[PDB]
Amino acid sequence: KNIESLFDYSAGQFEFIDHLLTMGVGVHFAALIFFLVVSQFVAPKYRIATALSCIVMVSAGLILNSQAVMWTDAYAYVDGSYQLQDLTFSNGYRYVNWMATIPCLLLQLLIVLNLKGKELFSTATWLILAAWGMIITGYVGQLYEVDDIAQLMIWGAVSTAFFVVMNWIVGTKIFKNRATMLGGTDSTITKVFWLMMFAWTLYPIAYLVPAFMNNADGVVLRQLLFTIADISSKVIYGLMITYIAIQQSAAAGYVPAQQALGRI
Ligand SMILES: *C\C=C(C)/C=C/C=C(C)/C=C/C1=C(C)CCCC1(C)C
Ligand SMILES: CCCCCCCC/C=C\CCCCCCCC(=O)O
Ligand SMILES: CCCCCCCC/C=C\CCCCCCCC(=O)O
Ligand SMILES: [Cl-]
Ligand SMILES: [Cl-]
Repeated sequence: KNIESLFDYSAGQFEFIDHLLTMGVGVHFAALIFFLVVSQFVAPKYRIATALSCIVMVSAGLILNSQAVMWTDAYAYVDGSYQLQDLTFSNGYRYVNWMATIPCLLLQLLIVLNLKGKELFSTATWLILAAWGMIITGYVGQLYEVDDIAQLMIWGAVSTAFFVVMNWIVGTKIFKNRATMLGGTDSTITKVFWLMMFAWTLYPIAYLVPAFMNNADGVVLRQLLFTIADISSKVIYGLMITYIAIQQSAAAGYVPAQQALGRI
């Protein structure tokens, strides 16, 4: 049902996808340890933001590790190339977590934006329904990434509609709550928004490879496209969200944040 199952892979393509995925686990899980140790320097009101990154980290990494083992389970070197065996590989598992890490990333965004109470809950609900819409329509579309390209685009189209609306909610909330943010992070939060827009656009592009490059190299380009999109939407966005939390913590009087920031 997926383009990965259509081709045999050179040893170079197979080894490179395996190393991509394994490199991914390493980063997600090495970042994991960073978000853990620095959480003590984050004020109570922001510490959930760092913790959500830990959840994102382990959510992504467990998936990535699962994909790497499934990659090696599904193919074997036969007659000079890596060929599909009795198990299959697919990316659909990667949408399911997206269902999960995105609430979390939106939520740590909203926390450092100093949203609170009912506006936090009402904003989070709308975002999660809209991010969820993007993901699930997108997921139905790549189900047809072999059998029905026309239904690829239409679902991709529907998902893309959801995408635009979420980034409208996210954008509106950043620029209206820019003013509440402490220690100069009002300048920082706008870079975050643009960082997010870059790596979140990488995924549709990845989604569309079967339509414009339906061959084994396009299978590689996806997994490459996925790796950058993830490193940036999870790991780098995490780190940036964390610097904001610590900086606002220091500006709010949290002495462990003032000391950690001063230590460097
Ligand atoms: C792991 C974290 C994040 C933020 C991943 C996000 C994924 C997307 C923004 C992908 C969206 C899609 C679009 C807009 C249209 C086709 C279907 C996709 C799911 C690939
Ligand atoms: C900031 C995002 C970081 C992404 C790091 C991804 C690592 C990949 C680096 C470049 C790969 C270039 C090597 C070419 C692959 C050879 C493909 C083949 O064997 O046919
Ligand atoms: C298993 C994969 C092989 C590579 C091993 C993992 C290497 C991890 C590489 C560097 C991690 C960089 C992520 C940032 C760590 C937090 C500290 C910081 O940069 O602020
Ligand atoms: Cl506090
Ligand atoms: Cl994830």
